[PDB]
Amino acid sequence: MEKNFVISDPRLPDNPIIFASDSFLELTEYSREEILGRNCRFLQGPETDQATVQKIRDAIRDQREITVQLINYTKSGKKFWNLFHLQPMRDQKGELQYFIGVQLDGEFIPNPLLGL
Ligand SMILES: Cc1cc2nc3c(=O)[nH]c(=O)nc-3n(C[C@H](O)[C@H](O)[C@H](O)COP(=O)(O)O)c2cc1C
Repeated sequence: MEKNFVISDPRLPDNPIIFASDSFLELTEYSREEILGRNCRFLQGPETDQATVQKIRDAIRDQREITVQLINYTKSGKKFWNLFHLQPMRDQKGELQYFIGVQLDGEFIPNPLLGL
């Protein structure tokens, strides 16, 4: 199955990417060496809704799952809608270990309705 996802380590500064799937690199047009060690906010750009970004920030803080749809950008500046799902991962002791983020490319929710 095709699967776009990245894994970050929130126990390192600014929650860097430590793994990115091959399909994620295909979707975003970045190479792995460009991405490792970066926060995934590099996919955002001028048309990204800051109110939606704030929902993600809150979800990270509370370590809760969240799904939002937002505009992201490829390396070449192509805009794509991203139905983005964030999932905390905990170790056996219940301590946060990783976050996984999964991206689905498509305008699933029409933008006029998303605007509401
Ligand atoms: C594992 C993971 C994957 C993420 N994937 C995306 C993504 O695909 N697109 C996106 O716009 N933001 C993504 N983010 C969110 C940004 O990295 C960042 O958390 C968000 O912009 C809010 O934090 P900031 O206000 O410090 O930028 C992801 C975050 C994590 C932890």
